Amino acid sequence: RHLPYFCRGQVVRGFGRGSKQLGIPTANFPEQVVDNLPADISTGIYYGWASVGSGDVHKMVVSIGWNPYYKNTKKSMETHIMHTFKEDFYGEILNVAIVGYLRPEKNFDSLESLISAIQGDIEEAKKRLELPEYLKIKEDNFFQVSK
Ligand SMILES: Cc1cc2nc3c(=O)[nH]c(=O)nc-3n(C[C@H](O)[C@H](O)[C@H](O)CO)c2cc1C
Ligand SMILES: Nc1ncnc2c1ncn2[C@@H]1O[C@H](COP(=O)(O)OP(=O)(O)O)[C@@H](O)[C@H]1O
Ligand SMILES: [Mg+2]
Repeated sequence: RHLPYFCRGQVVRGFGRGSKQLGIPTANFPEQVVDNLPADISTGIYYGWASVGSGDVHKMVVSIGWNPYYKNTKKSMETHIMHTFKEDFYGEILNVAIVGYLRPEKNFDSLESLISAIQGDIEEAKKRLELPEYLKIKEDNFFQVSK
């Protein structure tokens, strides 16, 4: 319904152990950004395009989940960009276009299944983003203003 969804936010640290440990870093935004997501952007795994500051636009996946830790009933969002960065980018602005949905969140019985699933999401996202309908969003003025 509300795809593509465009948003921008400062990259901020998260809690627990960071998914850098898995070789799959996931960037967070301030809760203000997540809170302004339309209700119809259900939890689950999405894909799209991202850039950092005035950088180039790269493929990405986003996980939207429920936040256990805040009162009311808040969501969480984290983005893994399919690009090798040479340094962290905490405090920079991450620009995202969420363009498609992959699947609901799932319960996994092991880290082995979870990691395999995440890697599979990343591979499927790379393929879907080649479709001309999604490939063009890479060139949206949304991103062209950020350079
Ligand atoms: C693309 C992607 C898909 C994910 N899918 C799930 C999932 O289906 N179930 C889950 O419990 N966690 C999922 N996660 C959460 C992942 O376990 C999380 O990144 C770290 O555990 C904490 O940042 C996913 C993360 C990413 C980046
Ligand atoms: N490909 C990438 N995608 C997302 N973040 C990246 C990427 N490469 C480097 N990073 C850095 O990794 C950080 C996320 O690492 P992570 O271990 O998930 O910790 P946290 O969620 O606590 O910030 C981002 O804020 C960013 O600085
Ligand atoms: Mg993270």
